[PDB]
Amino acid sequence: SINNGTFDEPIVNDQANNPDEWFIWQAGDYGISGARVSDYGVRDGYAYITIADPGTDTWHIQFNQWIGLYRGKTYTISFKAKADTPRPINVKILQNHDPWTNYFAQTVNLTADWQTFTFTYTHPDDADEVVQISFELGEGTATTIYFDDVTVSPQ
Ligand SMILES: OC[C@H]1O[C@@H](O[C@@H]2[C@@H](O)[C@H](O[C@@H]3[C@@H](O)[C@H](O[C@@H]4[C@@H](O)[C@H](O[C@@H]5[C@@H](O)[C@H](O[C@@H]6[C@@H](O)[C@H](O)O[C@H](CO)[C@H]6O)O[C@H](CO)[C@H]5O)O[C@H](CO)[C@H]4O)O[C@H](CO)[C@H]3O)O[C@H](CO)[C@H]2O)[C@H](O)[C@@H](O)[C@@H]1O
Ligand SMILES: [Ca+2]
Repeated sequence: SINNGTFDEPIVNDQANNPDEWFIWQAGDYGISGARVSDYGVRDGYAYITIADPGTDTWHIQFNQWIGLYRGKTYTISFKAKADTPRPINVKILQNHDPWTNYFAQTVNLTADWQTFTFTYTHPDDADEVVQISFELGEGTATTIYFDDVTVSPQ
């Protein structure tokens, strides 16, 4: 399941050695675009991520964690989110390697007020057993985005 979904502990950000804890990937680090996060952290029980350059596609900035799920089983995906200026983000369940098949994908419009978003999800019979949750923060307005109470739980 999700580790540090309440944000009582710092964001680890070590994709190479601990991808099962929260990490950020940015396209600017890979010669793909200018996509860059200037600051991130936790305070008062929530996560914040400050975008300096959003890149040119939604996946150019990702806030992700690997998770194990059972084939054929139904889950609930839930999270709280907001942003200093109104804009969209995506939420996905996808493979953690090429070809990055998206098993679940939705877009949500954020405002300056905290709101909650909750979706049912059935893991496909032939999906990989280890996948990742991904919040895609690229393309849209450069601003600060906030998260809290992220869960992926059996129905
Ligand atoms: O070593 C060579 C190379 O390495 C670079 O470094 C590595 C870097 O690539 C890797 O980044 C991961 C990142 O890619 C991943 O983002 C994925 C994103 O790739 C994915 O893109 C999809 C496309 O895959 C899909 O394209 C295909 C299409 O073009 C083709 O014609 O048809 C196919 C159909 O059969 C179709 O699949 O196309 C869509 C466009 O609609 C793209 O969206 O999209 C998903 C989201 O859906 C996104 O997650 O994110 C990972 C983290 O989750 C990144 O890790 O990262 C490694 C280390 O982290 C690097 O090693 C260098 O930059 C280059 O210089 C080198 O040459
Ligand atoms: Ca919290």
